[PDB]
Amino acid sequence: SMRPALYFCGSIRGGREDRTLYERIVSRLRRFGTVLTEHVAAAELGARGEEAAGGDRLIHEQDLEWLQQADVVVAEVTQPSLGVGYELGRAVAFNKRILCLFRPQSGRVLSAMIRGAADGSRFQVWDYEEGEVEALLDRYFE
Amino acid sequence: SMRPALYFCGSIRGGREDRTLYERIVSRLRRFGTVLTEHVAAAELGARGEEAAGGDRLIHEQDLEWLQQADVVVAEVTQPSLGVGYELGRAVAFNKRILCLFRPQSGRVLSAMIRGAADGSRFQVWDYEEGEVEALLDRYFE
Ligand SMILES: Nc1ncnc2c(CN3C[C@H](COP(=O)(O)O)[C@@H](O)C3)c[nH]c12
Ligand SMILES: Nc1ncnc2c(CN3C[C@H](COP(=O)(O)O)[C@@H](O)C3)c[nH]c12
Repeated sequence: SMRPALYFCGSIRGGREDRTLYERIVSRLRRFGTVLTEHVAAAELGARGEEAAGGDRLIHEQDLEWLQQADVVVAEVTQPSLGVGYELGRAVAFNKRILCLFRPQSGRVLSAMIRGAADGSRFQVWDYEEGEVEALLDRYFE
Repeated sequence: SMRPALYFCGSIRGGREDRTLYERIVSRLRRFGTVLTEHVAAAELGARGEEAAGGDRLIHEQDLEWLQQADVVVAEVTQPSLGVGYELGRAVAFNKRILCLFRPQSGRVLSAMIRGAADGSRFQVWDYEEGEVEALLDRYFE
């Protein structure tokens, strides 16, 4: 590809509390590649609306196509989410380069299944504070 | 094996709101096989305590051994959880028999990545109300 393919994960039906931060992360990711999930992140129809359209199977299948295309999977894992975890599980089995970003100031303890999936190279989990997200992404993609 | 191996998924670090229901589900699952995750579900040390022991990598690796042994993976997916989603993602890639149980009375809309993973046979997602969980499990394992 002429540009790296990037897949961004962040809670949607798990809760939209961090939606604005995800947009900030995706904006910085665009400096480093094409973000395949960019335009379906907002879920403008609402969860009930998407369910009512009967589109969840297409959401699963299309997102799994993008996940396999991805050169890097980037996940913000502060807000617990079934879909984010599922994307990470599929991505590990696809042997993907994976970066998870977690905010300790949330007061949560991150899932042991995500923290313990890390090997410090191909699956990396970084703690961070919100103000330094651009600097960390620059470091990861340099 | 002389008994089926069962792997039960339910939120822990995502939140313990449904812990009592999980115990009820696991008690009924014991009628149908060995529940490999039974005795580590309570997390008595606490999330901070387990993290402080440095045990998250062992939690990941040991649970992945049980997940591959499992004849059936049963997940209660009402409470959003990274670990539950991750277990389901790994289980799909292992081509596991999977049953997810979701309570619409939660007022949540279930993750499209879980609802849309279903194919109605090997990956099944059932809506239910809490009082009928034993009857549904009897039906699934009959
Ligand atoms: N408009 C939309 N509606 C539902 N799902 C998606 C997705 C797929 N994944 C879900 C995951 C959060 O998972 P969850 O929804 O369980 O919190 C995110 O990383 C992206 C993209 N756009 C979507
Ligand atoms: N004592 C313990 N501490 C941490 N993890 C585990 C597990 C492994 N999975 C995690 C998943 C919830 O995931 P999450 O913690 O992200 O909500 C559950 O289905 C079981 C068993 N015992 C544990």
